[PDB]
Amino acid sequence: HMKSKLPKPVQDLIKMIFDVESMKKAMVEYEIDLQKMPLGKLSKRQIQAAYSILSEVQQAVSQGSDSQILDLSNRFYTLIPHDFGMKKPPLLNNADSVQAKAEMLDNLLDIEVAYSLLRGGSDDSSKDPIDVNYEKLKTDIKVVDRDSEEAEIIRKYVKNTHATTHNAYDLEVIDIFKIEREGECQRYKPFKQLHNRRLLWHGSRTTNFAGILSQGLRIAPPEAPVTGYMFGKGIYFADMVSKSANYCHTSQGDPIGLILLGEVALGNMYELKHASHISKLPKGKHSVKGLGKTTPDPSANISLDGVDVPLGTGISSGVNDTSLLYNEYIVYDIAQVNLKYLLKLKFNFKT
Ligand SMILES: CCCN1CCN(C(=O)c2cc(Cn3c(=O)[nH]c(=O)c4ccccc43)ccc2F)CC1=O
Repeated sequence: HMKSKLPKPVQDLIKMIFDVESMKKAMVEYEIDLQKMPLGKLSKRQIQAAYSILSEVQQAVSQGSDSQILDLSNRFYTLIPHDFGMKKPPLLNNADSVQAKAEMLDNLLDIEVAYSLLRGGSDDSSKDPIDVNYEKLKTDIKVVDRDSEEAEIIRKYVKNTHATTHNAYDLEVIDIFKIEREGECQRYKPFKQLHNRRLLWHGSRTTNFAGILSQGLRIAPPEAPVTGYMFGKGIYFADMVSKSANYCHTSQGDPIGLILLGEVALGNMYELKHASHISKLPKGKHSVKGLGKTTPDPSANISLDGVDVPLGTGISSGVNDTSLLYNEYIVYDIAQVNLKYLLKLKFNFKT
């Protein structure tokens, strides 16, 4: 084939995110039986139906029996086959079970998008599959120059906001990409001048990124159990890089991760200390801020293309009896996010 003119960093990004074996590896990490639910038999209606049963399990837990729970639990495993041999699988009888399974289904949604791009489309041997898969993302991806100002600011954001409690690893930035999802700037127009626009982190596993770049960061569907998400069903960001980087789920056996920086239109924040599984914001609010005990030093906020970058070292916020060690930001309308960068990260595990 004609060999692809894309920058090498862009080619390795495309290799990573469309890797079929990585998708499978993620699935067996969630204890899915690939013999019964292979990557190709995954579909949206199966994932949604599973979400609903998980909403049934949520209902039965909120009103307290291991007798009547058993039936709902089994119905879940019926829709998403798990790898337990001749079994009796573990009972899904608590809030932790619901959170953990909702998170798995979130990932399956993104994996199904990635695989549907791969199996949709055309076959032409004379094109480099790298170029072919790139086009499927409908996302302009450029390499940001190491010596630019934007690169310096980004590396400082990474350098300054790694929490002491996440010190089992550190981060080097391998590549910085500037990204522009088709139509996202247009979608963002209503919020582009809103106050309190902040450049924030969103980490995810590499097997979700094809989904993210083609479909954007998204709201979990109606069927998903609201109780599975600490501040309900929205799009979550952090101001501490390590808090987001934990969601990459890197390890000693695959240490390269991907993390986003999005411009988030937060406006009037509904400030919370503890879990609130809301399905709408109070009138007049545009976002939830989950209040951390620690925050980037607000005096070291810097501006990048008119957007605040909270890149100060972590200090005490002053908030007292909070569930959150660090800040968290949630929006509930997809149009409040404009994705700006994508970093490839090297994780040095010190353990
Ligand atoms: C439903 C499609 C896939 N999906 C999964 C849900 N989602 C989220 O942003 C989300 C993400 C998380 C977990 N999470 C996360 O995965 N990455 C983060 O950087 C993060 C930062 C602060 C708090 C949570 C974070 C929890 C609940 C969520 F709703 C956006 C999203 O598009």
